[PDB]
Amino acid sequence: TDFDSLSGTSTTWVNELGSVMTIDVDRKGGVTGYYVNNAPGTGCRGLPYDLSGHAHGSTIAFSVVWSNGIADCRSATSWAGYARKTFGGGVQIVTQWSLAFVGKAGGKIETGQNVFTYQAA
Amino acid sequence: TDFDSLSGTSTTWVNELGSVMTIDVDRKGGVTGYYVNNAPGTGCRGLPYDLSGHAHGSTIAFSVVWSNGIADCRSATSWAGYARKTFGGGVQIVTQWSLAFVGKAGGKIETGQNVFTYQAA
Ligand SMILES: O=C(O)CCCC[C@@H]1SC[C@@H]2NC(=O)N[C@@H]21
Ligand SMILES: O=C(O)CCCC[C@@H]1SC[C@@H]2NC(=O)N[C@@H]21
Repeated sequence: TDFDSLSGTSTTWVNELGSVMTIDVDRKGGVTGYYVNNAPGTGCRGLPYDLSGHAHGSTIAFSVVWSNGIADCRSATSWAGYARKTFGGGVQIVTQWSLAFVGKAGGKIETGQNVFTYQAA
Repeated sequence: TDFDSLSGTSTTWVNELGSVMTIDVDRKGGVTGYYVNNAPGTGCRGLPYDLSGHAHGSTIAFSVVWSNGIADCRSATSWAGYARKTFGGGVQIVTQWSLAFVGKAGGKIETGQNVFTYQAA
């Protein structure tokens, strides 16, 4: 049951920093939906943000720009990951992210691991 | 130092590996176009692959699924990066990338840096 199995479904996922995204995969592989950041010590929290990417086979890549006309953290994030089933029936998306912002001293780029865990209705 | 200044413009970018991308940035700051991989020791080379993400201000994040109806590397790369003016009034995109794939051993993710330089026609 790897990514093809989400052709035309909403699915919600949640990471270890509390951030929650709901992604809409279409038959052609295209990902869209909203990302809600709750990672401590960060901006643009508790508000949904347009994400967009593309899943195929066992891999998904997706991107959030942290601007939505409500709060603008002047920065963008992209995740790349692989779907992985968990002991008991569950599934995760293990990912690496990169985060580009620009401040006073010019541009910076943080990177980290993010493991998203399927949540059911 | 602004992707906002790239609206309804198609623009070509190369990086230190010689990979090339043409990106189209709509009025809404949304991003589309082709990526051509040229990285030695990788798959899926010299063929265009769709890319998509969003640009706002001096930050962009975009994503490529490495399947295009020609060659399937069964992997997905996502970049996030800022715009950085160069001497001579040039513009470059500094970027951090994550490439996720399923190999014999299961599920790996590699990361790394990539600088893309604007090439006018
Ligand atoms: O600081 C900002 O510019 C706002 C966005 C912060 C989001 C980062 S993306 C990496 C990490 N994982 C999350 O879910 N949130 C933080
Ligand atoms: O290896 C694969 O499965 C497909 C090719 C990946 C190309 C990578 S993406 C990261 C780096 N940046 C490039 O311009 N090319 C390589």
